[PDB]
Amino acid sequence: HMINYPLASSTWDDLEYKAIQSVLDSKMFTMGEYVKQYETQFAKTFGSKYAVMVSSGSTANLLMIAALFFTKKPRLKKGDEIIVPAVSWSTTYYPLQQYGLRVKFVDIDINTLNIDIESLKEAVTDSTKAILTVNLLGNPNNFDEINKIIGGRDIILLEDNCESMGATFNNKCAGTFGLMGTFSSFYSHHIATMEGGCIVTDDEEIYHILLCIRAHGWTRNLPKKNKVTGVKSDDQFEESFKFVLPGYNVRPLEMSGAIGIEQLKKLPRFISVRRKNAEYFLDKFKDHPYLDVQQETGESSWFGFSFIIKKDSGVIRKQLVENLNSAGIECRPIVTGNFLKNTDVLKYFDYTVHNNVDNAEYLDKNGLFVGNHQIELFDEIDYLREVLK
Amino acid sequence: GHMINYPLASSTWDDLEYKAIQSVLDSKMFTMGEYVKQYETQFAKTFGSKYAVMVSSGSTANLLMIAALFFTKKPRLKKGDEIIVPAVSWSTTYYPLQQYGLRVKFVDIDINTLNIDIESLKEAVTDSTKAILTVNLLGNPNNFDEINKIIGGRDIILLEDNCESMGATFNNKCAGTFGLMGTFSSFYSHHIATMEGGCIVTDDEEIYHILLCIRAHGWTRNLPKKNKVTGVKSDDQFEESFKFVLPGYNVRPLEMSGAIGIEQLKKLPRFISVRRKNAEYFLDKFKDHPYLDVQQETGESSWFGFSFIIKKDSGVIRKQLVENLNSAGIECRPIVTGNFLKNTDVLKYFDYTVHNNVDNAEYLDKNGLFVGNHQIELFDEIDYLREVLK
Ligand SMILES: Cc1ncc(COP(=O)(O)O)c(C(O)O)c1O
Ligand SMILES: Cc1ncc(COP(=O)(O)O)c(C(O)O)c1O
Ligand SMILES: [Mg+2]
Repeated sequence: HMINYPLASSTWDDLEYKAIQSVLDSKMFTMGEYVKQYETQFAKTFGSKYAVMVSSGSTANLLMIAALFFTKKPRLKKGDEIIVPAVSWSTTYYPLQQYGLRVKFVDIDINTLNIDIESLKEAVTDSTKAILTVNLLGNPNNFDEINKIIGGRDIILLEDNCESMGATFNNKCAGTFGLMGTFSSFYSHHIATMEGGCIVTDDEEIYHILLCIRAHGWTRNLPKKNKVTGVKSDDQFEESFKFVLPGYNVRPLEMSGAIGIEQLKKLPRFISVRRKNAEYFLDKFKDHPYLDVQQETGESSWFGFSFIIKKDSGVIRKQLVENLNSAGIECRPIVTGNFLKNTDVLKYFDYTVHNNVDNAEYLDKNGLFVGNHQIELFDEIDYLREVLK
Repeated sequence: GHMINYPLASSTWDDLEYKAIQSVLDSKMFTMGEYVKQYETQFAKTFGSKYAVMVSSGSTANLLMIAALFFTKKPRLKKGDEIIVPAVSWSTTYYPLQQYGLRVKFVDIDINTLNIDIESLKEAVTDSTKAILTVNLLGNPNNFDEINKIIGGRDIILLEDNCESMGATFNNKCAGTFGLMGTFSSFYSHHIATMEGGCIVTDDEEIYHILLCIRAHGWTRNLPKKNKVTGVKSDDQFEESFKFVLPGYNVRPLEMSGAIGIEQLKKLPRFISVRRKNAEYFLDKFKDHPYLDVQQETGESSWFGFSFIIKKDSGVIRKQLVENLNSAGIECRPIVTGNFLKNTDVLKYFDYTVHNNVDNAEYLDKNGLFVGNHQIELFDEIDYLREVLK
């Protein structure tokens, strides 16, 4: 089928192409100046003390988890219990498996698409070591409630903010609530640097650990006085060749950093347009006869538009999809649907399901999603509405 | 702004690579795609392997190489399994082993070749040994014929970290193709450079498909309809496109890297030729050095760079040589990381053992150094080097 209303689009203009050119002219392609400047603007934009740019949102999630094992007083141990929602991207879960964590799956709230608060209440026990929240499709989690659950205990809160860059809750930026928050700059995300991801944090030790684990486990990117090795020697013959933590090579490219700088400047505008489209969309689908929309928490950055076929509406997903496609509208499942359906990969995990994941299953069979862009889509929205009659 | 008479590194690019970048820009398709696929094809063809998988770095190539072994239908490796490694290599040759819960057995190197000591290897191999991860150091291949005699038909997996020896050959066979898998790096200043980049080669189809899956989200999108991981892919796109079967990563390379890579491979043969011609000259000048030993060549090395080990009982202090090189405008480095076993802090995380001792690695650690080799003639530079190292 020929597609006229696509999920994705370009966020770039001449500015980004000019930024690539500068990099080319510099003849310095390895992670450097631009990446650093990008990191600095990144932390500033979102209201976090530190930011570390990585190769992808997936590698951001990887470093996020790994980091916890390397604190002077390790924050995590093999076998520790971590709670996650049943709907998210695959790379939200893999690192948990890769680090030998015990995973506890919690159902989602069918209206918000986020972790079900009532379920979470019950799922958290004395054994819960961390909670890994995911801000789905631009919609932030209700952190106030989440915080009420933790009730001051020593439970780490983490956020995969790969789909909700720019969302806010209580006037605070999503991604900044947790000990760490991850973002993604892959093609067609709120911003795009070809490939790219970021980790934000306010913790200095964690920040130093990240700088180390991102590139070979060395000390080259650490300050003379750092929280990992304390004080770096002055003998570079020695110093430059020391390895202290079991890391990776997940450095981003300088180009991505330079592009990111341009993208960040435009973010306020992107969020604005996306939010205006959302408004229009909600108005148009307000009392839809057989489709429910996502219920907003705080100020969502509306990554895209989800629809859930109403219970006993007798509407069949398959037809809708055909219908949309035939109409030139691109569509997809809501992320990966119920992650628990992936039995082959789950064989590798040490996990458990809290209660049931009835909502996740429902969504899995009755949900779908269409794109939202940083471009006015009023016409596309009128048409979509027309098609979904 | 360096004021350097003899640099460790240099750029390998010309107008061709720049043109290649322009071409991707124009296409507006930045995510791994056609260029990466062409590159992989050319890559496999160039070294004589059936398959090639481009990754974000040589470090992630290594990672996936180890990871793939846990995912074969009949797992090739399991937690606690013993893997042998030489004591001198890059840090990322080691980490994946740790990350996968393997038991690491460090073996000393040969002080002449700088590769794993064959005699010690003989003694190091037991019935518990499940795999041997060889490293072709500084362009120099391992003697696979001897290694092959050591495995002696037992069921031990041979692997290769070929991140420094792209283009080396042994008995008419390309380094990186000897083991079940071989890794390469296209990072700045390697034989070829694509900003950042890595590759895995293999002749095993099942492994190839496992690699395609774990490189990108553990999904099925990059797998053939009929493949070794899932057998046969559904036609239902809303369904098949969002299915995750293996615990992987996102280590894809950028489409730009593949485009640049295509140009570099063309030049590769010339690069190797120039490096070998520099080496022939270097060797002639240093073969009889009074206090420095050079790398003993095995097969046809690709001479990544030039190593030096101070002769025993020479009365020459490394620190002095370095100082001398530096004032002379000659960049020098330790040999790779030197003795990896000296990194006690990081070792704490490992489940390892040392076979016998690492006396050679310790010697090299304290008495070795390296200067660069490039794809440009260095006659004058070598002459100067010899003058400085009087
Ligand atoms: C929730 C989530 N986490 C991680 C993810 C990955 O980021 P990268 O695509 O940049 O690896 C993604 C992305 O959208 O696929 C995601 O949605
Ligand atoms: C032996 C070895 N393995 C892996 C390595 C890493 O490749 P990347 O730097 O592309 O991650 C390297 C590289 O030279 O640092 C290396 O030497
Ligand atoms: Mg000359």
